[PDB]
Amino acid sequence: TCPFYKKIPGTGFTVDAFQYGVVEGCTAYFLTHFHSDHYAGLSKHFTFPVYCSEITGNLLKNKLHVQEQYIHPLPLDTECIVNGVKVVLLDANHCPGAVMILFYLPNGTVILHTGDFRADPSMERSLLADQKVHMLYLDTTYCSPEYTFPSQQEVIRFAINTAFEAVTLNPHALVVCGTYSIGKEKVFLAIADVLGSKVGMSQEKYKTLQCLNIPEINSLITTDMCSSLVHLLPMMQINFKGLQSHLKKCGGKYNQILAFRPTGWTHSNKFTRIADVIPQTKGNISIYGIPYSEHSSYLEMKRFVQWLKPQKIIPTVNVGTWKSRSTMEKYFREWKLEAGY
Ligand code: NI
Repeated sequence: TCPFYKKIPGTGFTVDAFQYGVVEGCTAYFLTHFHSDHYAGLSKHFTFPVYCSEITGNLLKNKLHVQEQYIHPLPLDTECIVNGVKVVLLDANHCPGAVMILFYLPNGTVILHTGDFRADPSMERSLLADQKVHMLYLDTTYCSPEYTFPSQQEVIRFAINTAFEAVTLNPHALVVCGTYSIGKEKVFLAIADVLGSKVGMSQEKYKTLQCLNIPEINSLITTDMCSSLVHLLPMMQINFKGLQSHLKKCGGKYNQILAFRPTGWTHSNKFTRIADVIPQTKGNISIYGIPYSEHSSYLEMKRFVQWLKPQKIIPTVNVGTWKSRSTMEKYFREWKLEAGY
């Protein structure tokens, strides 16, 4: 049954709560973003009202075949009413169409649900500034001090300079970028732009990208593998084996691959600065592991919560073991001591 942490007290609302069948007392289902753990259970057979961003609504319609009559898209940074309750959607700095939701409760309580987010100081100057937030439902994916990572921009700059060099040294080289769902599109679009190329990809992935309201999108992507010097493949195919195989299917247009695997965090974040990164090479194939995260580092999360000063915190990630629950509680206590709220 639907956990307490996916229900908003005093409303008929749930968030990201689609895998329990019909939730008793829910008059509206909110969806923060289009990742499968969050939308799990939604299909053409769903017949209740779903609220979400415009981008998320395009993906539900076109990828999950949710009928249009049940989809209610809302604009961002805009005061809206849903079943008698004032709400605002804000940009979550996560994947395309990902949102945080501010609910203004009839009793005067204000609740912020972050969805999945990567905290940034620009959120300290949004509509969140205007009033006191009482409860925070927090994306706690990396809530532990060992989780450090560079900025998105540092990683992108590295990937650009690395690709430009390789293809200038060898213009018959091919750049490949791993992907598995939406997110991290900036990695491949930024590289394709420095090389002055479109990005080539499968039909399925091209369709997904067409849902994301990217301006000038038709000038940036293609299914033509032969005209194109950046290709996308699934993350699991980014190994020497799978890259050699792919190279054999471009029709003798390229003789080399440089590939990127933008991953979350792994054990080599503690030591290696982005400037120190070197690839694994086998013959005419090179693979770079780059830590491109769409979730808050420990320090980014701590700063955000210390600025916001919520009266109560409810975690939404790593909540299934008592050990994680207990550990996260200890960090929230500390954060509250040190900042005095
Ligand atoms: Ni996500």
